[PDB]
Amino acid sequence: SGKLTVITGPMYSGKTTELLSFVEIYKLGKKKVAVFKPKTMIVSHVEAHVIERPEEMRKYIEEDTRGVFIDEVQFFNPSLFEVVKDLLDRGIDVFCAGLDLTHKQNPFETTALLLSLADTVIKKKAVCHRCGEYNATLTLKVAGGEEEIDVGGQEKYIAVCRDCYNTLK
Amino acid sequence: SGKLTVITGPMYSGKTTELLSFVEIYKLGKKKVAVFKPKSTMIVSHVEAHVIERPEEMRKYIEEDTRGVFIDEVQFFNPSLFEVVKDLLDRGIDVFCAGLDLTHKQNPFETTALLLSLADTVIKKKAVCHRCGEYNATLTLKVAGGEEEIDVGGQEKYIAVCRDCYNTLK
Amino acid sequence: SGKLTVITGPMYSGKTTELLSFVEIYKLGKKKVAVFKPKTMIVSHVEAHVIERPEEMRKYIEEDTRGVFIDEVQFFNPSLFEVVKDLLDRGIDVFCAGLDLTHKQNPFETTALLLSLADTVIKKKAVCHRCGEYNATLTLKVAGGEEEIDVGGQEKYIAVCRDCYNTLK
Amino acid sequence: SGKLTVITGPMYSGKTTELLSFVEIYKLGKKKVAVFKPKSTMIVSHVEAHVIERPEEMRKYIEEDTRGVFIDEVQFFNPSLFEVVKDLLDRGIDVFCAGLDLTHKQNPFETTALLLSLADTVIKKKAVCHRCGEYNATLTLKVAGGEEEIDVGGQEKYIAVCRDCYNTLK
Ligand SMILES: Nc1ncnc2c1ncn2[C@@H]1O[C@H](COP(=O)(O)OP(=O)(O)NP(=O)(O)O)[C@@H](O)[C@H]1O
Ligand SMILES: Nc1ncnc2c1ncn2[C@@H]1O[C@H](COP(=O)(O)OP(=O)(O)NP(=O)(O)O)[C@@H](O)[C@H]1O
Ligand SMILES: Nc1ncnc2c1ncn2[C@@H]1O[C@H](COP(=O)(O)OP(=O)(O)O)[C@@H](O)[C@H]1O
Ligand SMILES: Nc1ncnc2c1ncn2[C@@H]1O[C@H](COP(=O)(O)OP(=O)(O)O)[C@@H](O)[C@H]1O
Ligand SMILES: Cc1cn([C@H]2C[C@H](O)[C@@H](COP(=O)(O)O)O2)c(=O)[nH]c1=O
Ligand SMILES: Cc1cn([C@H]2C[C@H](O)[C@@H](COP(=O)(O)O)O2)c(=O)[nH]c1=O
Ligand SMILES: Cc1cn([C@H]2C[C@H](O)[C@@H](CO)O2)c(=O)[nH]c1=O
Ligand SMILES: Cc1cn([C@H]2C[C@H](O)[C@@H](CO)O2)c(=O)[nH]c1=O
Ligand SMILES: [Mg+2]
Ligand SMILES: [Mg+2]
Ligand SMILES: [Mg+2]
Ligand SMILES: [Mg+2]
Ligand SMILES: [Zn+2]
Ligand SMILES: [Zn+2]
Ligand SMILES: [Zn+2]
Ligand SMILES: [Zn+2]
Repeated sequence: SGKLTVITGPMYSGKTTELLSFVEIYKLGKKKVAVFKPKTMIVSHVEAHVIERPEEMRKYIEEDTRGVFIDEVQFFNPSLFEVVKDLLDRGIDVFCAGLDLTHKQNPFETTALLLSLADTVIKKKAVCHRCGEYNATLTLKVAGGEEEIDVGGQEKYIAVCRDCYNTLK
Repeated sequence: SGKLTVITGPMYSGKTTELLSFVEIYKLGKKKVAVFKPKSTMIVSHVEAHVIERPEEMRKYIEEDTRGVFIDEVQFFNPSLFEVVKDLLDRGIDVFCAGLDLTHKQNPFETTALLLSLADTVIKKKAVCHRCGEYNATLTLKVAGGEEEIDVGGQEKYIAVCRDCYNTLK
Repeated sequence: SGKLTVITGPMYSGKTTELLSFVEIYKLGKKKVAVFKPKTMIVSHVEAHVIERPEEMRKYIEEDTRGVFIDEVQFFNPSLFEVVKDLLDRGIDVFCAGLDLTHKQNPFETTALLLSLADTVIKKKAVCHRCGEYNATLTLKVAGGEEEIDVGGQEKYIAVCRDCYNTLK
Repeated sequence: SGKLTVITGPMYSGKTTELLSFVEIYKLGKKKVAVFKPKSTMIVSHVEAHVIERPEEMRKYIEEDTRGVFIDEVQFFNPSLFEVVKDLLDRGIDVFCAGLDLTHKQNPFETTALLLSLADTVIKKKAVCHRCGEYNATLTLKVAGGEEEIDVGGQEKYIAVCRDCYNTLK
């Protein structure tokens, strides 16, 4: 059967970098891959199919696809759980990267569902913006409104450890 | 801050055994622990626990010098457990939670899913597949009783299987 | 091919307990195992063949042996490296537990050689006898002479973290 | 105390890439680092380093506020590296070492073996097997040049293989 590996953690924790490392491993082994991002390059702080609904993946999966790679999974509809389950049942390995928690420390539900299904969970850490320790597990929003769905980078979000998050809040 | 470690996997994967290992570690270090299970008193694998109905009941048993909180069968607790645990971590208390990730129908257990999202560390445990004997079982399959997803029981009702064996047997 | 897993760390770090957990996994799967200790029970703080030389293992390995489990590997002749390599080549998984360092912080050479060969290395920690933190990586000798080969338990050896070791020395 | 992390595996397993990742982590935290390679200056994967012949030469480049020491290609350093590293750990400096565990003939590299024994954490990396394409290569096989076990080189001389493929090709 296919195995599901979920790579999660706060922003800047190396989730996309790890995901791309896995893509490279499959490519080096001459295994066909399909790479997806929500609505073209997967960029760290490769080319992907940009899709809206998880079900669109099926358009781009071939008989000999061995691995499916999905970035920013927190932005996908939770139906991604059942789509992934079906890929695993068909012998296709799946690798997902995404945020575990919003900047308000609420779960991203799609990520949470995938963590449930995962054969392996890799929790990544970032360097804390405040204290410089390699212990950041949260993201804090420093600009924009309070919205939990709000695309952005270092102008809007910083990685912090739990103590620094509580101090700053 | 406290760290949250979530130990998950199918039945018979050693989740409770691992949880009790960490209890032992804290006890050897003369660190105060609080141990909980959902509503008898014995946390026993295939230690004494406070048997509680609701996550909000944990506060009564958490003293000022509690260093670790240990919770088994977390799939059966109300999802309010998420904010309770977050508060403990903010106060510097380490939390260890053991529970099933998936029902026998491969639906997520909500509370476990939420705690996986808050976790600093996730330990996915495997079991031996009842069918092929490999150490690759990640799922539980229900072999007796009804189709119900909430149904307490052991070997008389559930086996651990790998994905391929689960699909084959279904 | 067989895979080699080495479980190492100071005394009281759970190495035998982990080794026995692996034995149980193979037994539950109805896979034949062969279990060895140096010169009858493997006891944590199962029955084993007590042997002197690593080459004696071959007397007790059968065509359908799937796993070989060796405790206290630090006490075996370094020829255990080549014996293990041959088992792996034959498709037999090998699990070794043993101390990485003496109480003088010198390497146990047999363990070191096996760490080199290992597919997976599990470093176990103990609770520090002095500070109570789960950070003990060393063993300190508190009775007996200075000998590095000296069988014993808690009457002779304690597990300590590096800072506590240096403080106590 | 400082902790020692040893990153090992066959060629092309990402050892240097992982080592440089940890360098980056310390640099982002504004922690002083010292980076070494055996005797040009660039540590480059398949950052600037001090190129040194002997482990005893590291002391010159370690300042009072050095937080991390990073060492690549440790298999080529004298086994005296063991006591040098032990001393750094005793002084509170974290050490990260990357190196091969085994020669192409499957003999242990002595210095790597000693550091594996001192390590707090061992990361075994794999490569893609040149023969079967699976992510299961743990060995290096020499495909050109002589039988020598000390022979600097890359893809023109060495491939990564799994155990079964190594045995088959031999
Ligand atoms: N606070 C930080 N900690 C660690 N690395 C950082 C930090 N800020 C920037 N970086 C850089 O970010 C890289 C990781 O980038 P990447 O793999 O894109 O992370 P990510 O987890 O995908 N982030 P995101 O997509 O925003 O949720 C690191 O290798 C660093 O170069
Ligand atoms: N300092 C300590 N830290 C952790 N556990 C300890 C300590 N002292 C005693 N124990 C107990 O020891 C058990 C681990 O025993 P075991 O699996 O035999 O360890 P080991 O690493 O094999 N020791 P050794 O064979 O002496 O090299 C733990 O589960 C505890 O019950
Ligand atoms: N299929 C199986 N795989 C592994 N262990 C099993 C299996 N069936 C029974 N066991 C026994 O169950 C123990 C694990 O029990 P436990 O820690 O209570 O697991 P969990 O809390 O995950 O159900 C094992 O050590 C073993 O003795
Ligand atoms: N057989 C292989 N397996 C994996 N990666 C390989 C292989 N051959 C070449 N590469 C490339 O080598 C990179 C790893 O290089 P590097 O970090 O310098 O490894 P090491 O220091 O272990 O030799 C991979 O990311 C990949 O780009
Ligand atoms: C798989 C599964 C288990 N259970 C119960 C059976 C056990 O009482 C408990 C799991 O025990 P365990 O994870 O310690 O082995 O959960 C359900 O109620 N529904 C399910 O779908
Ligand atoms: C496998 C092997 C590599 N080497 C050299 C080749 C490379 O120069 C270096 C390993 O590089 P790497 O581990 O960064 O890929 O070691 C030997 O000298 N002897 C050997 O047996
Ligand atoms: C932390 C956080 C990030 N994001 C976005 C910012 C980035 O575009 C992406 C993480 O790479 O997710 C949110 O939309 N909500 C959040 O709460
Ligand atoms: C730490 C240490 C333990 N031992 C012995 C004590 C125990 O009998 C065994 C570890 O379980 O190894 C030594 O012989 N030398 C040492 O340096
Ligand atoms: Mg990203
Ligand atoms: Mg249990
Ligand atoms: Mg032992
Ligand atoms: Mg390299
Ligand atoms: Zn911080
Ligand atoms: Zn099976
Ligand atoms: Zn200590
Ligand atoms: Zn191969």
